[PDB]
Amino acid sequence: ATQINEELYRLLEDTEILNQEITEGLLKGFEVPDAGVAIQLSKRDVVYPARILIIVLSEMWRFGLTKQSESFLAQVLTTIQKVVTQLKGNDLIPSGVFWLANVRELYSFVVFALNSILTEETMTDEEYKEYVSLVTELKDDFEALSYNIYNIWLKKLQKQLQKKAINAVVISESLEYTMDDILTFFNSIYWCMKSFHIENEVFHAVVTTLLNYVDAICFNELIMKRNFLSWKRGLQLNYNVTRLEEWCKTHGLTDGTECLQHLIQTAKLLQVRKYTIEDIDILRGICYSLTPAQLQKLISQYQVADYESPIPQEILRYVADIVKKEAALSSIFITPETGPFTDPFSLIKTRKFDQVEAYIPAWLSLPSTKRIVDLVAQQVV
Repeated sequence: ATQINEELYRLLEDTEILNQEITEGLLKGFEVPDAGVAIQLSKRDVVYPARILIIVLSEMWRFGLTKQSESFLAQVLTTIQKVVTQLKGNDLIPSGVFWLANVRELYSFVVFALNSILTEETMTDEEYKEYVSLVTELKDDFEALSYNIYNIWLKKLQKQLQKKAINAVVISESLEYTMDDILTFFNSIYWCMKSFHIENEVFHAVVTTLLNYVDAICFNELIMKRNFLSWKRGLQLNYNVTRLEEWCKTHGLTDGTECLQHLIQTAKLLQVRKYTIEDIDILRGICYSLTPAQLQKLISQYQVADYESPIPQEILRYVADIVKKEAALSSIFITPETGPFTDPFSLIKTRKFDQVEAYIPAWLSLPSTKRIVDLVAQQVV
């Protein structure tokens, strides 16, 4: 163990090689596995980079190479953030989820280390105060990374939806994108998180955030449409929105209906009858998530068909004066939730750290890192 520990020390201390292997080879030559079923990934295949970084970090601390560890981890933090900010296209969903899972594994370890240092009795009491202050300042930074890469990734997903969602929900006519394309997008998110063993609460967060986004942006599209909002349309809007409601209930979400109420109640407004005062009274009850201002505009921009007579003046006049008297007892658009976002990982308990076996994919080429991982393994008999 003398010569093993010496070779190991020499690898760990010389961080300008080791950083360049990790930065390029592992954090940029990162091959994210496929995000589909019939190819069960284990946890180690999803969190392989994090677990390498832990083996290396555990050893740097064992040997007391603490200034090497902060140069090492400062390069990691920068590189994981750069990778996620540069994501685009087909890989946005799977790459995003891959890194969220790996940062979570890292963060969970640092938390486990910090709690162990404070509780276990291990060396002087000034080197200890600085070791605690090093590991807590580290925890704070990996907390900040989790938060950043989630908000970057989630803002990127909202921008992919915005291109598809307006045309698919508001324009598309399933009796230029379709509702099939929106469902395929949500299927992609569902299967990634399933295949990558993401905690079920993070899925709920992501889909809730995006359904409220679709709700807001499509409602704000609808309410400006001029010769458009007919009875025909409301039926078609109801059918489109129901596809998402029904998807949510077959993929484990019970909040899906709460998230789509501005769309649902707009569809109801266009299908219910509006030619007496009592009809406006129970309409106001049906459309509980709509303000009087929003009702006024949707009603006055309602496209009657041929045959169908227009909304009487009595009615248009009555709605006009419900708005005037609420202002009294003192924007029609819904402001969409673009950010910032609570990190759903922060709300849930960090992953427990039993000693995990030292694995490195055979397709990688990191000779210094491989040898570090090998020499740790050797001392496990």
